[PDB]
Amino acid sequence: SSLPSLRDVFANDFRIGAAVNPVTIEMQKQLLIDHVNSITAENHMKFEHLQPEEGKFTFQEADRIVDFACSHRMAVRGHTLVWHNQTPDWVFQDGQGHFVSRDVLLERMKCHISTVVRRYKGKIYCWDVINEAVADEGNELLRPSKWRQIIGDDFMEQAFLYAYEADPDALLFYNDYNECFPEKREKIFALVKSLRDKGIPIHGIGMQAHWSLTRPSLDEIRAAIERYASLGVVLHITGLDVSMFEFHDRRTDLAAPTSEMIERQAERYGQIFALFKEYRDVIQSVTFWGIADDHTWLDNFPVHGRKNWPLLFDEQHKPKPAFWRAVSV
Ligand SMILES: O[C@@H]1[C@@H](O)[C@H](O[C@@H]2CO[C@@H](O[C@@H]3CO[C@@H](O[C@@H]4CO[C@@H](O[C@@H]5CO[C@@H](O[C@@H]6CO[C@H](F)[C@H](O)[C@H]6O)[C@H](O)[C@H]5O)[C@H](O)[C@H]4O)[C@H](O)[C@H]3O)[C@H](O)[C@H]2O)OC[C@H]1O
Repeated sequence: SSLPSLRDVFANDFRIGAAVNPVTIEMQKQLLIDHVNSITAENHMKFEHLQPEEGKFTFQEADRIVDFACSHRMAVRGHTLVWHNQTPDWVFQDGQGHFVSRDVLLERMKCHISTVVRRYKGKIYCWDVINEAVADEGNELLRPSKWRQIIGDDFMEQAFLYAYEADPDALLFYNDYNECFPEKREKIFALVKSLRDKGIPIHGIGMQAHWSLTRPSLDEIRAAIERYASLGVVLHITGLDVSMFEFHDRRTDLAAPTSEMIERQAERYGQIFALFKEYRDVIQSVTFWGIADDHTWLDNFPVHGRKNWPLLFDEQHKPKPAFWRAVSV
């Protein structure tokens, strides 16, 4: 009540978002209403939750998310159309269980993108069209995937063009994680630059920002922002969280964060939002992958069955020390 509202604090800088589903919308309703002006579906706008079988569209959960957002004047980011994960097997198969033609996968991709994007036209202002296509390791530019396998390397071009035709007023994003590690950063840059150079309607890069207390460094975040902004795209931070564990830290028996963890996280969040505010001219939206520590996918990834404390509010929805540093930049 005397607490500052995130969206108001950053009114002149960027929207503040949260990834939700119908359960967490209920469980965290007041936090969302008090703090965010933007909503993303954590799972219920992915392919498997929209077209689980060919011709069977299940919009019910996505609809509730959108209805919530509209009834509280929140923008909506659509997530996500084309991705190597959470896409049912039928998409790539024929009756015989073999892989489909390039042309058949294109028709399925187009049908899906047109049905989904047209339904929410005028309520969803941007879409993560392509998710995580760039390789996370090695020196190949692109990760392997059945989309890429079957269609070829121009599947991303096609997807953006399909999405643009379905709603040409939407901002279309390439979305990815580890976006600030230099070698991956240069792949993302090179990929997006190539698409823009062919006139493909890609308007933005989504920086997932699934970050740790240490990685990436502030200098790596700054360099990535400037590298991407130089392409003329808009930047969204799309899944911000700050894990208490580094990647190598697979501990399962921490029942609570240490006070050192909590303190360093507050500092880390303060520094990060200072950096975001500095680049307010190119960052238009900052979405957390959740909103309070009672729900986070980091509880079970990358270690199943533990607990993480990655967000600005604790499990009782009370502001953490990271909250105070974040709003005071
Ligand atoms: O049934 C369960 C589901 O309910 C649940 O579904 C959902 C899964 O998706 C979640 O939303 C996702 C989360 O964010 C994005 O996907 C993530 C992106 O982060 C990746 O993790 C990175 C892996 O790589 C690490 O880097 C190391 C560096 O060291 C080496 F060089 C290695 O080469 C690298 O591996 C990074 O540190 C990690 O962050 C994940 O692989 C990827 O999945 C999506 O945009 C977004 O949709 C939902 O929240 C969650 O509910 O989970 C699945 C199922 O069990």
